[PDB]
Amino acid sequence: YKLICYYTSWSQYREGDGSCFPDAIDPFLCTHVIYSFANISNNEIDTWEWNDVTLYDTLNTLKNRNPNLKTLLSVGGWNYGSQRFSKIASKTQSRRTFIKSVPPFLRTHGFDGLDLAWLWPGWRDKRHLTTLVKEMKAEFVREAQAGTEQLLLSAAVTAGKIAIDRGYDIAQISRHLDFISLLTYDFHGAWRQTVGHHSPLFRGNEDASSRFSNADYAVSYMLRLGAPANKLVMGIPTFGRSYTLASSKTDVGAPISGPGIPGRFTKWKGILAYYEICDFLHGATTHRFRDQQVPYATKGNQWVAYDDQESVKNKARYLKNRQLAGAMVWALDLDDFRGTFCGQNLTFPLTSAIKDVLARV
Ligand SMILES: *[C@@H]1O[C@H](CO)[C@@H](O[C@@H]2O[C@H](CO)[C@@H](O[C@H]3O[C@H](CO[C@H]4O[C@H](CO)[C@@H](O)[C@H](O)[C@@H]4O)[C@@H](O)[C@H](O[C@H]4O[C@H](CO)[C@@H](O)[C@H](O)[C@@H]4O)[C@@H]3O)[C@H](O)[C@H]2NC(C)=O)[C@H](O)[C@H]1NC(C)=O
Repeated sequence: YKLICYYTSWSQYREGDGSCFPDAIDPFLCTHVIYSFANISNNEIDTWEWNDVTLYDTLNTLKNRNPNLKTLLSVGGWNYGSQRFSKIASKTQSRRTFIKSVPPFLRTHGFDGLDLAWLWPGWRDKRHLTTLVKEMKAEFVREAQAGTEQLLLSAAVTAGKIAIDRGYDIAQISRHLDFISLLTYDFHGAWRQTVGHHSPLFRGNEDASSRFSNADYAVSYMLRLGAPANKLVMGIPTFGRSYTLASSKTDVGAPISGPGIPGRFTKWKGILAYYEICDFLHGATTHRFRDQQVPYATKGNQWVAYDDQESVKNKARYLKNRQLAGAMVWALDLDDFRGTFCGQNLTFPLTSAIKDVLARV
């Protein structure tokens, strides 16, 4: 059972206790930790932040304490243009230059593999992603002839049905990747002028135009498209999404005015860390969608959709019974990593809760 965990660069800037460094990570917690995000420059992989070299270094020391722990570097991200990626992939003289630069960069900084986070390929891009993945794995295989352990190659693949069909040749790229992580936590957002959950586990016989909007369907679809179970990994969020209510309506369907106010530490409209959520929960109204099996809370004119220990453990049994490769967690820095905000004295409450399910029968 794999446990892929993401650590984000920009989390170091958060003030006070918000501050997170590779330091805070417990070496036995996950199986793979992925540094997010690298940058591309002069058609070559390159760092992003100024002090990345230092952080790459800090993160890869964890391996001193745990030899079986593998790390990967992710290229892409949202704040990276899909356009830019699209440009390097369609012109063979740019693609090859990009591909050739990776083994060397990873080896230098002590990474065990590369994670492709192209968000998102357009209908014109599908053919070029397959090529990138194909040639990139070919290069990794050729490099192993030098007597070193073959690099891993993974991909972050979005979970909305329409998104998938547009730009991913699932059957094709699955034979080349080592694992695929399904972003099963972006099923709703402020862009829909109503209140709703972004990571429901099941459909819930309530509404029926978006039956493709839940983890369960996404997983089944991917399996039908040809991805082997032993390579699929399900995404579990550690954050929640917030919304400013536009009325006094709190139930399903309720009207929205826009995203929620920023968190004291994460400072971002519409997002909240689990540890910020734990604070918000005090004097908040406790609610839970029984059909879909995820919780939401509301206080004043704020409405928050999030995941707690019970829902996360529930998602974990699901991937187990369906026999998937494992779980992916976005992101370690949004969990209560110090273990002092969510009552119980436990660091990484959410991620450990997952591990507990994955670690038993
Ligand atoms: C991730 O990598 C990205 C890709 O490199 C980084 O993007 C860089 O962004 C900067 C600022 O946003 C851009 O800025 C430069 O603006 C002009 C743009 O013209 C150029 O880019 C062409 C791309 O190939 C080159 O062919 C040209 O030579 C030219 O550089 C630059 O020219 C400016 O500076 C330089 O200009 C001349 C070049 O002859 C020199 O004489 C100067 O002394 C100076 O060196 C700016 O640097 C840039 O487009 C862009 N990409 C590149 C190739 O660097 C991005 O910053 C990074 N992300 C983060 C946040 O780290």
